[PDB]
Amino acid sequence: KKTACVVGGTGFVASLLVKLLLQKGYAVNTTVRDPDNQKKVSHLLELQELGDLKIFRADLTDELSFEAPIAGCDFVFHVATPVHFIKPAIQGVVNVMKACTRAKSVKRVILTSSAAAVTINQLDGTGLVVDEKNWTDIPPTWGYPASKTLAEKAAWKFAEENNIDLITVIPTLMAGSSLTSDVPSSIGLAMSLITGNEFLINGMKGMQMLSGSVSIAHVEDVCRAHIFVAEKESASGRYICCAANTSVPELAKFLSKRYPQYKVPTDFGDFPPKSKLIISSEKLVKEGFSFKYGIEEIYDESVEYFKAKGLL
Ligand SMILES: [Cl-]
Repeated sequence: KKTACVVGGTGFVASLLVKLLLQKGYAVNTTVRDPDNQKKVSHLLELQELGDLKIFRADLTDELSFEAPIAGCDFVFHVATPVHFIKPAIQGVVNVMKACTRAKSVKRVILTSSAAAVTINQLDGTGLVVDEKNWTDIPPTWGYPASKTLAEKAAWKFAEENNIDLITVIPTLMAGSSLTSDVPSSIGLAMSLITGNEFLINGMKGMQMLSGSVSIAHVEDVCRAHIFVAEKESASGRYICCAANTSVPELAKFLSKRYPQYKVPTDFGDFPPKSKLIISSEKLVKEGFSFKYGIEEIYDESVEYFKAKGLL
């Protein structure tokens, strides 16, 4: 039986990964900052039924915290840029990876890092000063998916210097459903054209602009891609993971028609109807990975998830 460590198992990407590794027959160790917070870890507890799951207290600042959950594991998965519901992240990454240098069992470290995820978190912010023209004439920084965060740049140099086999996976706007109690922000952004939430619609516009694109994947495709590049020995480097590319206005038309039951706005004025960028997942697809979910499917599950959360 093989063992994998997933850091920060209460996250959106990380909890689903734990689940999928359990179903694939891995034993899984996961770390949470405080396991006694029973509301926070409830979904992890539920995963114990699926198999050999062990939950360790560990802290990203610490770096002696990681020796125990990582002991005996073949793979260590860490999400650097988790989705909400910089110097900390850089430091977490080096710290997990330092621990990994001492654990001779570790075959590969798999890091989740997206400059887009940082922008997505910031786009759904607080204290935004809104006026009469602000709300149309659209703080968040640039989130081009192909850009390397400093966290990521750190990992590659550390890996280069310490003979660690590192792979990075680069997701963009993730939707579908979550195992977490709170709704991840990414799903809110994605589902804004359906809820009609103008604030998060403005978010999606901001993303087209600051990310150069409106690209999307089901979180479950993103998690399977992590397991795939872990297991496939000749895999290397970085892997962008997204299923579909679009623009907000092109997307809104698509969803208008697929979901006539909902008041989907289609008139965007002179807002750019083509994005500057198309984000390609061809490298991942050529390694042998197939996406199980297309845009139709990403939205159905998200809709059903939003219903059950009483948001539709
Ligand atoms: Cl996440």
